[PDB]
Amino acid sequence: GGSLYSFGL
Repeated sequence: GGSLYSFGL
């Protein structure tokens, strides 16, 4: 996913 950046917390 990576909503925030890459991790997608």
